[PDB]
Amino acid sequence: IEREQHHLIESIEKSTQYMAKRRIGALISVARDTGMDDYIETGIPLNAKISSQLLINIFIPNTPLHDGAVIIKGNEIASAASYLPLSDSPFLSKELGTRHRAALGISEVTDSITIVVSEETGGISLTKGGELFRDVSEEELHKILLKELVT
Amino acid sequence: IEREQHHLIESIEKSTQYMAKRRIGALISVARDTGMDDYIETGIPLNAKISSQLLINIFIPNTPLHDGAVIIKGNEIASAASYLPLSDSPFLSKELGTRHRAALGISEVTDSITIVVSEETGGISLTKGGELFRDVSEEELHKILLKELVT
Ligand SMILES: COC(=O)c1ccc(C[NH3+])cc1
Repeated sequence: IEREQHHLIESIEKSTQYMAKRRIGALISVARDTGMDDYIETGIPLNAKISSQLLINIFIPNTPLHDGAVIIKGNEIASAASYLPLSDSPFLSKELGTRHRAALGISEVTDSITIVVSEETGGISLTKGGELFRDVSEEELHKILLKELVT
Repeated sequence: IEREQHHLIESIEKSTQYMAKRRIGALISVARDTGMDDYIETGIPLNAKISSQLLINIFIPNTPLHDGAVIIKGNEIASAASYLPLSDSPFLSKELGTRHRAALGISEVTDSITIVVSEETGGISLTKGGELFRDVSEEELHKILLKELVT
C-alpha cells in the first residue's frame, strides 16, 4: 500500500522530467475519492501496470495515444488519449494550451490531481480544486504529490 | 473469449500495417501452449489490455519500450522490450535482421506465433515452429492469424 504510492509518485516524477526536458506535452490525471469512470471510457483502455517507461511512450508526439489524457485509477494506468472537461476559466493564462485547460476542467468537477507538461516551454503544472499551479520545480512537484497522493 | 482472439488479430493487423507503411521495426510474439514467462521477465512489464494503439506506441523508435520484443500472454500485452533468443540457423537469409533471427529463435523452442515488421523494407514476416513465412501479404497474414490464434 505504502509502496504503491511511492512507485506512483516516482513514476510520475521520472516520466514528467523526461518529457519536460524534451518539450513533450503530457496530461496525467490521477483520480482520488471522486471517480472518473465516464472519462476513462473516452480513451483507449489500457488497465496497465504503472511505469515511467510506459508513461513516456504514451505521450510521444504523432502517436495514437498522445492526443488526450492518461487517467490513473487504483494501481493501474486506466486509459490513455482520454478527454477531460475544458474549463471556461478567464484567469488561466492565454499562453497555456488545451492540455492545461483540460487539466483545469477536470479539477473543477473532481478531486483528482492532474499533472501537465507544456510542449511549448517544458514547464510542469498541477491542477486541483479548480486552480492551477504553474511551472513547478522538482521540489515543489514532489511536495504536492506527497501531500495529495499519500493517505 | 472468441472476441478477445479476433480483437487480438485485428490489433496485430492494424498495428503492423501502420508500422509497415512507416518502416517502423516491430517484433510481436504471441504465446500459446508453451509458456514464455522466462522471456517476459526480460522485458518491461505492462500487463496491459491489447489494442492496436498501444502496440504502435510501444514500437516508436528511440523510446523506452521499443528496444526488444512485445510478448502477448493470454489476453494481455505482458511485457515490452523483451529478449528473444537468436536462432543459429545458417539458412536464414543474410538480408534479414536481428528481429527475424530472434523471431526464428523463439519459434524453434516454443509454439508461439511471432510477427516481424522490417524497419528496412516494411515487409511483414511470420515465424512458427522453426519455419519463416517471409514478406506475407495482408490476406496471407490474416489467414495465418485466424488459423493459429482462433481456437
Ligand atoms: C511516497 O513516496 C515517497 O516517499 C517518495 C520519495 C522519493 C521519491 C524519489 N524522488 C519518490 C517517492
